[PDB]
Amino acid sequence: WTATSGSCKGRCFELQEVGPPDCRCDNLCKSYSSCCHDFDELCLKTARGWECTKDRCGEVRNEENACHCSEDCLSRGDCCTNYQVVCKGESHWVDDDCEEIKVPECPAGFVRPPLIIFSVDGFRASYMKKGSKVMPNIEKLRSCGTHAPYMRPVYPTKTFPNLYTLATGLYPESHGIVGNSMYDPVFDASFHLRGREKFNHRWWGGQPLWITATKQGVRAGTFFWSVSIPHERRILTILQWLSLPDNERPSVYAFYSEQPDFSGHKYGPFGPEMTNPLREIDKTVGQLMDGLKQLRLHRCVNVIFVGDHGMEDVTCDRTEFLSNYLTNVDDITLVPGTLGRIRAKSINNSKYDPKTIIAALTCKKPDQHFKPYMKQHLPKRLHYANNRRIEDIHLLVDRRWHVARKPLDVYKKCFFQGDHGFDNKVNSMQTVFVGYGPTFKYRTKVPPFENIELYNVMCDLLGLKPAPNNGTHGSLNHLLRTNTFRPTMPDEVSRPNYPGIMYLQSEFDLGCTCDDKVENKLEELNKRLHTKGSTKERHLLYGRPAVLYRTSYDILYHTDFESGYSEIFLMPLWTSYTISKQAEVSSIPEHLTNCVRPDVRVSPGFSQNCLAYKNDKQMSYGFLFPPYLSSSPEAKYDAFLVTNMVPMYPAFKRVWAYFQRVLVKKYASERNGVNVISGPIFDYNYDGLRDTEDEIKQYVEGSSIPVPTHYYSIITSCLDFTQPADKCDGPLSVSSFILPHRPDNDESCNSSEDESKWVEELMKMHTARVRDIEHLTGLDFYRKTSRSYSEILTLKTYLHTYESE
Ligand SMILES: *[C@@H]1O[C@H](CO)[C@@H](O[C@@H]2O[C@H](CO)[C@@H](O[C@@H]3O[C@H](CO[C@H]4O[C@H](CO)[C@@H](O)[C@H](O[C@H]5O[C@H](CO)[C@@H](O)[C@H](O)[C@@H]5O[C@H]5O[C@H](CO)[C@@H](O)[C@H](O)[C@@H]5O)[C@@H]4O)[C@@H](O)[C@H](O[C@H]4O[C@H](CO)[C@@H](O)[C@H](O)[C@@H]4O[C@H]4O[C@H](CO)[C@@H](O)[C@H](O)[C@@H]4O)[C@@H]3O)[C@H](O)[C@H]2NC(C)=O)[C@H](O)[C@H]1NC(C)=O
Ligand SMILES: Cc1nnn(Cc2cc(C(F)(F)F)ccc2CCC(=O)N2CCC(Sc3ccc(C(=O)O)cc3F)CC2)n1
Ligand SMILES: [Ca+2]
Ligand SMILES: [Ca+2]
Ligand code: NA
Ligand code: NA
Ligand SMILES: [Zn+2]
Repeated sequence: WTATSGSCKGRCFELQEVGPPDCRCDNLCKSYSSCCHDFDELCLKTARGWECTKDRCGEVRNEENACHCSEDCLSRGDCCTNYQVVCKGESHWVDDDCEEIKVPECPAGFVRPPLIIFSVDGFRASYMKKGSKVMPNIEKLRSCGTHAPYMRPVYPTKTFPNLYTLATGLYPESHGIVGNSMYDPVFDASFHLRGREKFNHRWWGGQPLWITATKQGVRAGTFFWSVSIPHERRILTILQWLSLPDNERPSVYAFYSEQPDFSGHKYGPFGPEMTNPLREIDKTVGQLMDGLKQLRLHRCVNVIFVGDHGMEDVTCDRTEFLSNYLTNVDDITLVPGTLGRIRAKSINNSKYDPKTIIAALTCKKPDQHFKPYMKQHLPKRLHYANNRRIEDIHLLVDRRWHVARKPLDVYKKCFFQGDHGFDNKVNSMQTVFVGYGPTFKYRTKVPPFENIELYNVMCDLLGLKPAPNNGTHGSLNHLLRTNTFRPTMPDEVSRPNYPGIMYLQSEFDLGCTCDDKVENKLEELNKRLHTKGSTKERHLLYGRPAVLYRTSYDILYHTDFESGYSEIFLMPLWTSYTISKQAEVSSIPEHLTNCVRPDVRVSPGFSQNCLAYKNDKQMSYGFLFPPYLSSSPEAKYDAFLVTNMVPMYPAFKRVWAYFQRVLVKKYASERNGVNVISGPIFDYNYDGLRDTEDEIKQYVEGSSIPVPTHYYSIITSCLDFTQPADKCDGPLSVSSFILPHRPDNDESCNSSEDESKWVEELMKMHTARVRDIEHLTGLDFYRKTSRSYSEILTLKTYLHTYESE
């Protein structure tokens, strides 16, 4: 029910939403069918349009008009945005030269610079270059403000997940808006772009910026806008709220445009029809900036121009149909389109088998334009698993394609030429960021960054303490002139032990063998020194990583590598080594093929054993420091220590061996040395966070040796590649990966070929940020460098994407 016979007289666009059955006058009343009878008449005036003309200047106030050109309009806060231009000889904001805003220049009574978020739907990153001739206001904001060449959205690259990520700083898996369409099974219920289910608060987790603001006594504009409210009226509403008395005026506001997405879907991203929607958005920006300048707020407000995602060319004819792969196509439900999510059609079906569905979708057609995944096997960089609303089965769809269940779904639903939702590293999905105002920097380009980082920055902009989120606070401090948060390194929780030689060979019964009985004072002191850490400055270039949880571990030094060896997990948490440009690759000699050697620094009781590997018919082993990159035949014996061994499926060993034998050396050649930190990851509950011991679901048969879910490496060099990795005076360059530790290579359809035709492609897919690895390991890297901590935080969020320009 609604008693819609109350009135909006004096309540147009009211900020506190009033409860049923009392009728509403706020910017969402239309979307609830709850607006008072007179809302349109009073609050949605349109008479005489949106611009002052010469003839209207000085006019007698007529309250019927949509906006005013009368002499009392500035004081009333309701002039047309162009009033001062037409009626007082002023210039449009866009026509003014840009002048640095060194301090906020605000009217009396302003406690802080307001923040206005100008959000645009489907605003692809390259529009900034390609549409620049038709977007003069946007292009001024961009060149005079702070801007990134692009901003990375979250996956899926859809509207609802990305807007709510912008608002909360959280991955969709955490905030719960995991798609524009979703089914939740604990509610039992379905969320869609249509209908009322999307209004229940129970879908929406986390704490969005407007709630953060309100909880800490910073008043917020209502961010959402009903679709029928035109853009000119949204802008005039924001400008009116900005004229409220000090005690009633919000400090944070949002505008939202449905364009250019709406047109992009119809015409493709660069369709000739796209020029006008870009013109119109720029005009609206101009309205806002002119309106701010009238209110003397244009050198006071911080403005963010931000997109949710980009837009790709997609047409009906590029659709893959599941009914071409499965027999049982009516036993499933598919969430279709630029991603696929599959679940059973019924939970009273015991005859449902995810394994058979995956196998039927795997490498079945030679050009196949999607790949299936169990959600826990998706690239960890997507962070797209830890929610009951994300189906176990996922299809990652090739850019430019769709997936559907049956042909009937595509003709009983060609309409469209653009779409989005693909992998968030795809160039066409990238979107935009510009920050302009006193708190942002002046004429400053910043590197591309992820949208999950902006919540922290918006909180900094408003003097708010951010709710717990997935940004790395400090990583975007380089966007800001002032208001920077001062981050600090997390304290180390566990200090390492530094064991010496404590055990005789015969104390071990590990079932291991090595042909190493081969016998000098010169070289005897020297190797003692290597075991005590004399080469450590070379192999540990950025300090040892800090362990941020309570555990028992040892530092082990060697000629060619250093490691942090966990007595709980029976393997290194990390292994660090430097490979110069000049370093040589060698083979594992024949006599040392199955060599594994007890480590006399580490008790038999805290060691792995070879017998378990022998008995485990599925599980083999590999090494963290590669025997192939030993500095000398003598140092090579160190690589076969039981403390350098890790469990590896034979299928995975093909990937690992190629990485260690070929790719490390290539990277060292190309980057003028690299430092590598490699290690295991355990994420059996796929929450993106380090597992505790008691969460491990798989051990090497008959042992306490836990099986990693993944293996990482972080590969660091000098950004200035004329300087070698081990003598770099300036900023660093990093690429990292998190490889799934899988007993098959079904993910790689070309895996029957030589590793040179597929391994590197796989690794690229599983590119990661350092920060991802930190969450997964409880380690903190880059503790000892010459660089500022904010710069290091930026480095740790970097993702190497492998896309062209
Ligand atoms: C990205 O950033 C986010 C935010 O920082 C990180 O997510 C956090 O991770 C924490 C650890 O996983 C997690 O902490 C747990 O919180 C439990 C209480 O949570 C409620 O309250 C908070 C605060 O207001 C709220 O945010 C939560 O919101 C979630 O759940 C609602 C629905 O209830 C959703 O609407 C919402 O979207 C959100 O869902 C997401 O998180 C939940 C889990 O919280 C997932 O299941 C969802 O899939 C979804 O992703 C909650 O409303 C608290 O009970 C936990 O405490 C247990 O563990 C501790 C460990 O020390 C132990 O002391 C206790 O024994 C306790 O265990 C007891 O309960 C167990 C479970 O029933 C039981 O097994 C035991 O036997 C015991 O009885 C824990 O502290 C935190 O809530 C989330 N926050 C969010 C917002 O997601 C995320 O990790 C970051 N990601 C990366 C990759 O870094
Ligand atoms: C989605 C989403 N998540 N967060 N936002 C707000 C947002 C955040 C940001 C920022 F700063 F973060 F970048 C910028 C702009 C907005 C407004 C989005 C908007 O006016 N829109 C038009 C209505 C549609 S439909 C709809 C209506 C009501 C509700 C509700 O109250 O539950 C939910 C709904 F999905 C939604 C989009 N939108
Ligand atoms: Ca969108
Ligand atoms: Ca985990
Ligand atoms: Na084995
Ligand atoms: Na394969
Ligand atoms: Zn769209």
